[PDB]
Amino acid sequence: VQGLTEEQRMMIRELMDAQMKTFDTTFSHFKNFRLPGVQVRKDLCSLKVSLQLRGEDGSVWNYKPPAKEIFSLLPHMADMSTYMFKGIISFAKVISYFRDLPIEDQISLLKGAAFELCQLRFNTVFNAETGTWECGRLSYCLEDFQQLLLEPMLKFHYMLKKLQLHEEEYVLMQAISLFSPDRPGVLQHRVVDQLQEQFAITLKSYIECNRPQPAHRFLFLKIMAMLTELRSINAQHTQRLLRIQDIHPFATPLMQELFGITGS
Ligand SMILES: CCCOCCN(C(=O)CCl)c1c(CC)cccc1CC
Repeated sequence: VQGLTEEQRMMIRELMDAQMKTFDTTFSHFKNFRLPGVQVRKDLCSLKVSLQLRGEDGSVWNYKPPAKEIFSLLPHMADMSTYMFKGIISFAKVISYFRDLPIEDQISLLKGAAFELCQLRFNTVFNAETGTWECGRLSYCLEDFQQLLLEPMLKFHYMLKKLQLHEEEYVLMQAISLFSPDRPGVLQHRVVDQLQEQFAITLKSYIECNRPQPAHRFLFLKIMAMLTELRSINAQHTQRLLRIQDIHPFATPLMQELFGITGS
């Protein structure tokens, strides 16, 4: 199924192939991470998360948080973030359009979008019926209403999930986010921008060709608005993270590079 030009079909295929090669959807290789042991507030969410690890032998470990000092959870969160960031970096470097950019713009684009592409991937393993991100043998369950939807990042995941996007549309959202001409430090602003417009046109065109239903009217514009919201959620989270890092260091080396922390 198409309706697109051959160059548009190639673009989707190139993105789908990079996603296939760099997204471990069963989180098989996320191993030996840390776990909670046996203006700091006021800017953090009131959302609590419970953790579940299914054992290879069928046993289950379950973690419930106190019922809110979440410092015990940060090293684990830093390790999962780092694992997702590694996937995102591998995603970008397999795309020809990305490789073709100057090294400095690659770093600048990855610094801008790594959070955003990570969330887009986490949305594909989110279960909106049970409030759970299902990451292989690892589950993150939301702790007990619609008061949960007032945390903007949770609302993003629920709203994005309700759109019932195809694999192809998730991977085009990832490309539009990554090829953002107005990220800090971008030099080839015009090249990145024309790439972005092509990915966007392909998405608009894909939607027009393969989603005739009345429920998918304005779907392209809905997706664009969620990408705008994701970008704003990105700035909010970066600043929450740098505040905590200033009181309680937790960012991995890789997170430090992405957030421009230098070690001094
Ligand atoms: C430094 C922790 C940020 O976590 C808040 C953002 N988030 C989610 O909403 C789940 Cl998609 C998420 C979680 C919480 C389950 C764990 C690992 C990775 C991430 C994304 C990077």
